[PDB]
Amino acid sequence: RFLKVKNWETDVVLTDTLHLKSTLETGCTEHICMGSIMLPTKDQLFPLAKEFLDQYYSSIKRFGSKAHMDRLEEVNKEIESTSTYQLKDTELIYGAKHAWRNASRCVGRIQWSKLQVFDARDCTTAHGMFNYICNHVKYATNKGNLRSAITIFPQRTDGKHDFRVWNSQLIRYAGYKQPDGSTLGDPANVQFTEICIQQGWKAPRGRFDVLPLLLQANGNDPELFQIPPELVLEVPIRHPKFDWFKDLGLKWYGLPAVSNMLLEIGGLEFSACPFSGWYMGTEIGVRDYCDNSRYNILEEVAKKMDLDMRKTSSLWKDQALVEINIAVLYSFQSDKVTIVDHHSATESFIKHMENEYRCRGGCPADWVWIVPPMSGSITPVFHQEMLNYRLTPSFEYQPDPWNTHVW
Amino acid sequence: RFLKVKNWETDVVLTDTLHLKSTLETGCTEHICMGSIMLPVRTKDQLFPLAKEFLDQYYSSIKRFGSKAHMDRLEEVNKEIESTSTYQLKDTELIYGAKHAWRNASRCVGRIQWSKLQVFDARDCTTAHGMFNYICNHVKYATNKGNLRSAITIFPQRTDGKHDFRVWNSQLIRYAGYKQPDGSTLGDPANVQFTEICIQQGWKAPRGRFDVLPLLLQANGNDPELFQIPPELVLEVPIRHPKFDWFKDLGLKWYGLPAVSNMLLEIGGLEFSACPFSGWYMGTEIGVRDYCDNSRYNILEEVAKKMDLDMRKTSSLWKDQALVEINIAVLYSFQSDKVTIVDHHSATESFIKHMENEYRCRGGCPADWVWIVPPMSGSITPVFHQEMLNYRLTPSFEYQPDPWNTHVWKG
Ligand code: HEM
Ligand code: HEM
Ligand SMILES: N#Cc1ccc(CCNCc2ccc3ccc(N)nc3c2)cc1
Ligand SMILES: N#Cc1ccc(CCNCc2ccc3ccc(N)nc3c2)cc1
Ligand SMILES: C[C@H](O)[C@H](O)[C@H]1CNc2nc(N)[nH]c(=O)c2N1
Ligand SMILES: C[C@H](O)[C@H](O)[C@H]1CNc2nc(N)[nH]c(=O)c2N1
Ligand SMILES: [Zn+2]
Repeated sequence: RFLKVKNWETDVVLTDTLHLKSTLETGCTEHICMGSIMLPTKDQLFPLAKEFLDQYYSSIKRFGSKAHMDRLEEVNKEIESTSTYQLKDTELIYGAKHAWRNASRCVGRIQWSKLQVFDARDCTTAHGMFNYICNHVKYATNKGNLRSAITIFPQRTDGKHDFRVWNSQLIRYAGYKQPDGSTLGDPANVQFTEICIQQGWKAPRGRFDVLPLLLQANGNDPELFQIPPELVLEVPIRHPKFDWFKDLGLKWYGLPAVSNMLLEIGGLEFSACPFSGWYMGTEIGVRDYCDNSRYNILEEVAKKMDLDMRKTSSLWKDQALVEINIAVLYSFQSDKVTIVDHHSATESFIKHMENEYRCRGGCPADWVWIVPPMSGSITPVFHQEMLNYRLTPSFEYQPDPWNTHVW
Repeated sequence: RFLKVKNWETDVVLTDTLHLKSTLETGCTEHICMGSIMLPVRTKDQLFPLAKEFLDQYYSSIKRFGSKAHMDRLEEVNKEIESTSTYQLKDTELIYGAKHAWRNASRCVGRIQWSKLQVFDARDCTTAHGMFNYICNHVKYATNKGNLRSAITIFPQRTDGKHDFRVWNSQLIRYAGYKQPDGSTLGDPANVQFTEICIQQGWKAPRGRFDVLPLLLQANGNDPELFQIPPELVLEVPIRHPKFDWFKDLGLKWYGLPAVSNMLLEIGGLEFSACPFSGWYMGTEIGVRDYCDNSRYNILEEVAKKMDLDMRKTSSLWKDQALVEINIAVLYSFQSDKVTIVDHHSATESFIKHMENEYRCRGGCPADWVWIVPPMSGSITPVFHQEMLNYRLTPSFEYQPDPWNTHVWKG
């Protein structure tokens, strides 16, 4: 019941007690581990509120205070009357930071306490949402000196008045299916790119077209908005040794801003809560650029390097993968946009784990997601045992709004 | 209860029914996943169901389930258990058992080969010298002058746990490690503890960077004895790089035959505590882990210097760059010397096919993603994108404590 985790490179052992706080379920059982599976009312509401307020008031050293009981009382009365309740600004901020803190798949969590929270609960319209989102983007981008941020739209009520951002990220490239049978642009976004077209977007049908925003307010139908291009910071990708690399025509955007997740705090659900930090290089260089069902550029790059692609054993894919990832880091650094390599990031996370075990009693971590998609065992996290479990407040996945939406 | 796994690169969806035949525990609960944890004297009471379960499986596989020979065998085993407190496996059952233990090894990427396994029955063995002889033969057969053949040699099963056969080496062939007075380590740091034991037992260490360890063999619960594998049986490969001529001067080599000797083989409730087995290497085992783990030979820096990479910033990915060339060199050297080896692309691609085949013919394939995914270039291999389900089937290979921690010394 008190669990130990070992780092096999350093022999450092940490003891986990935080997992006993855990509430939600993992998908695993005594008979079967599902560690690699991608996706495993008033009476309900009050204990959830209570649990949250308990940890909030504990966090500020007023556990068992009059203010605690008063707030508990006040929220309790409000649930009985209104069937929901509203978070104080302080509670909202604490909740959002802690959702990030609890995100077991996030390697960047050492930054968790430095998050700018934008309260957009006064928003009533998609135009309003757009304004809030442009402000988020400009603030977080900060001319390339990225600052982590979250914008929080009104909470779910009866689920027929949901605020949703239909985009998966605020900034993403379109995907079009060709008559050639192939795919131009980002294959991951073909379906959404269609829905933008079905709703009226004029696609430029290019390789790297910034998608328009599809914004849903108060359960109404979604609307299109173009992010001012001046607010979309992008980085042309060159290699510091290969002059021909610039001719590949690649670029990426500086701001990773996930917009389709569900934020849960004290039993309350925020279905529209776009957040942003900054990239780890492998996200673009390894996954975005080299995944087969994505931009899939390995072959072309390999050819330009004139590698022996006859046999897999030449490790040409591995060679190319490295150089591509060099270029990404080099380009972002050269243009002064915040980015972190997989070595620096995983090393930070180890320090963060140690901080969390020391100061909190543990840290939930999904090894399958924390270990980078390249050079796994030369990063310290590979050798680090981790315990995965679900703490609240949390970020959760939710269905895509088109499968749900009653038009 | 049906269970679906998804490949997110191909959208291929597979349905697992095999997990229903699972008994052993994962270490996981509904409240916690221990998927990345490295490591999460039996009574006749608990022994017969295990025998029956095994024999039921065996006789199904040969399509004689419920036959008179099936029934008689259960009867025979039953009586032999209640008379002698244990039972002996037929040769056929032993072979079936060994192959299925490999087939069930969720952490093994090489399982496409599971049905090709040369089983050596060493259950008539009684002494350490006898173990040495069996092991020498295993090494010669499996090596086959570079054309490696998978094999396992199986020594007598545990009885009262006081007469265990154990091979004290973690692998039949492995390099010594020597801790120096200055804190540095000469040779393989992973083997410092075992090296020290050998030396204590009388081994005269050459004290070099690549000294092949002696065998330390324990028969029938007696104190272990030292033997030297004939050098002419130990196939080694000098590591050079196809374009970098200085790479040879690093002085690296490795042995050809990966042969794990410290695991426990469970078949029908019986425990085989000495069952060394061997296949062939995936390149990354040597080029990534053995050479590049900070706690192993740790050659990244010296290699990086020789390539003249920017080693001042990690964001140059000098480590990633040097890792690739080293792994190229390992593969190149083995292929050049015609010693069997497989790259991580080939191996993982084969595993996917094996896994799909297992789902179709067997109803599932238990697999440990954390272990199956190679330690470099993870997502450019197809296994990264494959959801897997991990669970325990018997027969199986299990870990067991190191014998020096448990052994009762005779003197
Ligand atoms: C500031 C620098 C940050 C870095 C370097 C970073 C790094 C990462 C990386 C590499 C992943 C894996 C994502 C993937 O492979 O698709 C991830 C996941 C995640 N991150 Fe972070 N992150 C940062 C900031 C943030 C912030 C500000 C939040 C929220 C407030 C956050 C919440 C999450 C969540 C919930 C996941 C899980 C993603 C999922 O389940 O789909 N991260 N992070
Ligand atoms: C024929 C070529 C083979 C290849 C390429 C191969 C590949 C591998 C690799 C790369 C690992 C991971 C080991 C590590 O990283 O420490 C592994 C694990 C394992 N293999 Fe295979 N293998 C082969 C044959 C065999 C055979 C013949 C057996 C037994 C009859 C076997 C049983 C196992 C078991 C039980 C593990 C788990 C290791 C552990 O838990 O420590 N493999 N294999
Ligand atoms: N199909 C699919 C499919 C693929 C990936 C994911 C998870 C994507 N998470 C992206 C994500 C989330 C948060 C992040 C925070 C920071 C950062 N640099 N990248 C981040 C990236 C889900 C479904
Ligand atoms: N400390 C430690 C520690 C390090 C490694 C392991 C597991 C090692 N597994 C080695 C292993 C086992 C079976 C194999 C089969 C074939 C092959 N090529 N390599 C194989 C390699 C456990 C504890
Ligand atoms: C099948 C497997 O769960 C899937 O490919 C996971 C593996 N680990 C990952 N890790 C990160 N960081 N991001 C991912 O998308 C994935 N995908
Ligand atoms: C802590 C973690 O489970 C440990 O480093 C594992 C990770 N995956 C592995 N995978 C393989 N094949 N071999 C290993 O030794 C390990 N080590
Ligand atoms: Zn699990």
